[PDB]
Formats: sequence, structure tokens, C-alpha cells
Amino acid sequence: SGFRKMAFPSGKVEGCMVQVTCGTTTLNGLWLDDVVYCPRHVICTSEDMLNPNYEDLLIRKSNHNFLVQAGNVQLRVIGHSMQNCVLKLKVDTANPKTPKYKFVRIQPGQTFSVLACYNGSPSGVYQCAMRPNFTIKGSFLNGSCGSVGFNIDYDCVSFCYMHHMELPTGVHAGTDLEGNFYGPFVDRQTAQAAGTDTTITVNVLAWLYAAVINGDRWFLNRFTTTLNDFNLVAMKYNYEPLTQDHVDILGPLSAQTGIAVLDMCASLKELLQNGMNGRTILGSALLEDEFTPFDVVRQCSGVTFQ
Amino acid sequence: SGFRKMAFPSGKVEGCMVQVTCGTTTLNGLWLDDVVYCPRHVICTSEDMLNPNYEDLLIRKSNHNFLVQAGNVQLRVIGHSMQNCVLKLKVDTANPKTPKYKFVRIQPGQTFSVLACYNGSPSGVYQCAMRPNFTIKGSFLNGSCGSVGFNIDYDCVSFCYMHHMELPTGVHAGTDLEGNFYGPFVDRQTAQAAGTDTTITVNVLAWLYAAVINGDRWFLNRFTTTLNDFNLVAMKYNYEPLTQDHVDILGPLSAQTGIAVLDMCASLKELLQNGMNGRTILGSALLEDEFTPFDVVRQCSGVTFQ
Ligand SMILES: *[C@H](O)[C@H](C[C@@H]1CCNC1=O)NC(=O)[C@H](CC(C)C)NC(=O)[C@@H](NC(=O)OCc1ccccc1)[C@@H](C)OC(C)(C)C
Ligand SMILES: *[C@H](O)[C@H](C[C@@H]1CCNC1=O)NC(=O)[C@H](CC(C)C)NC(=O)[C@@H](NC(=O)OCc1ccccc1)[C@@H](C)OC(C)(C)C
Repeated sequence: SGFRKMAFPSGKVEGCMVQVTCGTTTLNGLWLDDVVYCPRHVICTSEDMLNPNYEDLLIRKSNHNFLVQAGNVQLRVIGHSMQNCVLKLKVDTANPKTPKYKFVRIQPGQTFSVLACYNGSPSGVYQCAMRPNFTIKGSFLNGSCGSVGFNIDYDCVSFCYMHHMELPTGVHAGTDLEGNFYGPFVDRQTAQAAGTDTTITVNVLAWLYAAVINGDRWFLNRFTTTLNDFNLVAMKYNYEPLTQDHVDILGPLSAQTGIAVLDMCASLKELLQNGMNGRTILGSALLEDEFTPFDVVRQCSGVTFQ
Repeated sequence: SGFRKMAFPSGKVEGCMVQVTCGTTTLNGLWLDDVVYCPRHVICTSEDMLNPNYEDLLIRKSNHNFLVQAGNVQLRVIGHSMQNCVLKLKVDTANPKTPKYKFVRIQPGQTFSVLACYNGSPSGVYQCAMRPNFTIKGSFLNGSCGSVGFNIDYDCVSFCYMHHMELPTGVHAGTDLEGNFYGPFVDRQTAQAAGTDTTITVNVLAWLYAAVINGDRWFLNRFTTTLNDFNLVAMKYNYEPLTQDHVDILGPLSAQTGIAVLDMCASLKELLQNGMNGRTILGSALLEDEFTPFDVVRQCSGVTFQ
């Protein structure tokens, strides 16, 4: 029993974090096979950040201007290129600790673990979700740039996020590992609006299922509702519309608890309409939306990795 | 910027989790040097759990009745003993992945990371606190027994917790690595009350400091208060009494933010007396108490490990 926001074990990703330096700027890179991946703004000064011509800036640099350090072991750069907003530094040695990996672009609402690093050394790990407006609400200080987000599927690490910037909100923006930003953001120190965020409705329902499984069932009400009537409530409350796809993925949770999806929708409707009267659900006084239906299944299934 | 409940990177502890089997019962053990540590109730059946005579039960067992598996590598048990509520199995090979480690008994209010495992394979990682009533509110299913809690100080892993049981609350109880329970609990399937829990006041203040650092300052009020007057409010609200020791440890936070400890005490007093009016602090509608003053300093300092 019990429900906790749980991150993947970070061992396989720790053995891939290196420190990349170019000029005075130092940040974290990801070392897989004989390639090091890091934010391309490692090549910028503080002044360059206001309006960088990245192709121009990169031309001034050669292989030896890039210092890659792995702990204290240290790598020879023999090729460099820019893929969108990441740089790829070709080094002379494969990472002997390269896990089975792949690069994936995740979708809004999906969750992932973040290993926050500084100077190429891991600091801590926490779990979060790609918000529908393609930001994440993380914990990132100066030098955490290049820290990565990932999921683990038994032995295979799916890298999905690399940290690039903080916005004027304290929210965070970043790219996949092909260097394509999530969201409309660019890697420039110029005012950028995230846009209206919305609540991940299918994740809220999954959490509400997780609550029922763990004994907390006071919100379980008398009522039911329709998909369209519930959706009509979701949008006054800035919730993402619920589709039949969302119903289907909550199916397993529906059948383990014996509660139809639409009856949970109605319970969630009165919660949106009436508040919590200062009660809590799984130790929270807010409706929690960074658990996917798979995060719930996996936590009350006990799935392991290595 | 940003504030997240962050766990230590689990890499050093992953390389120590093994699977221990005795009879039909299987659980997790911790393999350091040539010794494997695990809950002594691995030696019990389901019926034994109601009232176990552990010394008697252990006499029926020999070295070869204990199957230790590390991934698929596999260990030869050449000695076994019972230290309080842990068994120690002497194996024929040192763990080549033994980190610099030590065993520590932590105090109520301190925090630690938990690596939840099943069958000796890590499943996920999350952070928590030893509640003042010596329970933890974790996420533990059948077979997670023997999963450990730890802190990391640069390169040194301080193991402080091993999971043994769930109580009739869904809260969790366990031992240090010398096998001494935290709390008044015994390893028997007999009704056991945790006792009244209280809120870790010095941790709440630290979080409130963390909030100020991250821009959230609406609760910062006009008032101040005295240690004794605040304490008189803390105990109607089941808060732990605040000592001058607690003031001193909040000192660094006091000086980085320029807010006297007693003025935060008064802000926290009206929060206890008046609620949050449905507002939030660092994305929570509850007063958060599983961040120590060091967890705060370390997260807005960017301390790394390896
Ligand atoms: C790299 O380690 C660092 C990590 C940042 C700094 C502290 N926390 C973080 O997450 N990242 C950068 O320096 C990064 C480089 C860009 C190329 C991606 N820049 C930023 O994070 C800035 N973000 C930014 O300028 O966004 C657009 C903007 C918003 C508001 C006002 C003007 C422009 C940071 C440094 O800017 C702050 C945090 C808004 C001051
Ligand atoms: C070992 O993997 C397993 C882990 C438990 C089970 C699922 N979640 C967990 O945290 N632990 C045990 O089987 C453990 C063995 C004891 C020697 C420590 N026993 C328990 O966790 C039981 N706890 C218990 O009996 O506490 C006293 C008690 C409370 C309430 C009623 C009677 C006795 C569990 C199995 O008992 C439940 C969870 C109360 C059913």
C-alpha cells in the first residue's frame, strides 16, 4: 500500500552524465556510444544569449575548444555538429557504461524522471510531466542545463528531454534529444510566453483510481455523467477534454476497482464544482495530475527494472 | 528556480540490491563487502508471522537454505547470523560494486531516499521523512521488504532504513541496518498502533523559506511572535515544539532571505489559525513538512554527488 510520486532508478543515466566546457560556460552533456549530446548554447557567452547567430557562433569553434570531462576521465573530441538545438561532439572512446537506449519525443501529459546535474555530477532525481503547454515545472539552477529526462522499460532507457532554459515563470523548457524544442520556445534570452496551461484530466482520473485502491474513497459519489456533460465542465475548469481514447486507457483501472469511468468522471465533477472542503486525497489538498494511468498500474503492480 | 521533492541519485544503491530467498519467501537484501543484510522474517512462512519464535525458527535453517541472487550472478552463503531484526548472510565474494558506505540511525524529522525493489531489482526512488512517531508514509507492495533508505554525502552512502512492515494505516515501519526498529514496533503480524503523529515544525519553516526564495511570498505577514507564544499555538495544531536549536539551524535560511525566524513563525501562526483560503504555496494546498533545512539549502545550492 501507499502512493508516492516515484522516479525511475537513475543508475543507468548517472553513468552517462559528463561535464562539457566551451570558453567559460560549463554544463552537462549526455555521453552515449562515442557521441556527447548537450545544449548548443554551451557555445555562448552571457552577451551572446540576447540574440545568438548559432551557425556563426559555432564556426568560431574547433574540436579542441570543447572540453568534455567524465568524472576525471577525459575525452578527445574528434568531430562536432549542430542538430537543431543540441550539439553532438564525436569523441574518441565509447562510453563503456552506455545502457541500451533510444531517443523518444514524448507527448503532453506523459511523465518522465529528471536527473538534475551540475558540472556533470548528478545531484538528485524527481518525477514530472510534460505539461499540455509543453513546459515542465522542475528544479533547475545555473549549470543544470543539459540534465536529461528519461523513462526506463526494463533494461532500455528512453531519453526524452534535455534541459535548456527557465522561462519568466520559473517553469522550464527543453528539447528532445534530437534538439527540437518541446513547445514554441527558442534558445534565446528574449521574452517568451508559455501560454495557458490546462489540467491533464486523464491523469487526474488515474490518480483518483489510485486513491480508491489505497482505501481513500470519500469522493466516490452517487452520481454518473456523460462524456459530453463532463467535458462541458472540464473546460470551465481549464481541464483537457476527455476522449474515448482516455476512457480506454483507464479501462484496466476501471476493471481492477469495479468503478465505471463515467462514474469517476461524475465524482470528479462535484470535486471541481464543490472543492475538497479542506479534505485530502492521498495526502494532497489539490487534484493531482502528474500520474499517468501507466504510472498508477506500474506502482500497484510492482514493476522492476535493470 | 523551482522546488521539487528530490531523491538522491540511486546508482550507488542499485548495485547493492540482491534477491534473498528462504523456503517460499523471497525479498530484497543489501550486499556490502561479503555480507548480505535483509529482514529476518525472510525465514518465516505466512503462518509463522502471527507469533514467530525467531531464534527457534532460525535454528531449523542452514547456510544452504538461503538463496542469494544478484541479477543472475549468484552467491555462496558461508555464514549466517541474526542481529536484532536483520539477518546477515556471509557470502564468499565481496560486492565489487560496494560504495563507500556507513550505517546510521537517523532521528525523527530527518529525510532520506528510498529505493523500492522487488525480487532484488530496483523499481523506483522517492524521498521521505522519518515521522516523529517513527513511521514513514511510503509506497511498499508485497516483496518490497528489505528495500533500503539512504542519504548520500558526496561519495559516501549512509544507509539508515530497511523496510520490514506495513501497519494497519498503510504507513510503514522498519529498522536501521543494525536491525533495531524505529519506533515501538516488532516484526510480528499482531495489531500495532503507531501513536499520534505530529508535524515537523522546523521542516515547515524551512519549506516556507524555500517558498520565499522561489518568489512565493504572499503569506509573509506584518506580525512577529515569541518562541513561547508560537509554541503555544504549535501544540493545539499538533506541531512539534520549536527549540532554539531549530532556530539556529534555520539561521542560514534566515540570513539568505533577510527574514528573522520569529517573523516566519508568526506568518506560520496565521496560516495555522486561518488556513490558506484555497491558495497554494510552492504548488501545494497543504503545509509541507518533509524538507529539512539542509534539503532546502542543498537544493538552492546545487550540491552534487558521486
Ligand atoms: C543553463 O545551465 C541555464 C539553466 C537555467 C538558469 C538557471 N535555471 C535554469 O533553468 N540556462 C540558460 O542560461 C538558458 C539558455 C537559453 C539558450 C535556453 N537561458 C535561460 O534559462 C534564461 N531563459 C530565458 O531567457 O527565457 C526567455 C526569457 C524569459 C524571461 C525574460 C527574458 C527572456 C534564464 C537565464 O532567464 C531567466 C531565468 C528568465 C533570468
Ligand atoms: C514483506 O515484503 C512485506 C511488505 C509489506 C507487505 C505489503 N506491503 C508491505 O509493506 N512485509 C511483511 O509481510 C511484514 C512482515 C513483518 C515481520 C514485519 N508484515 C507486514 O507488513 C504486515 N504488518 C503487520 O502485520 O503489522 C502489525 C499488524 C497490523 C495490522 C493488523 C495486524 C497486525 C502486513 C502484511 O499486514 C497488513 C499489511 C496489515 C495486512
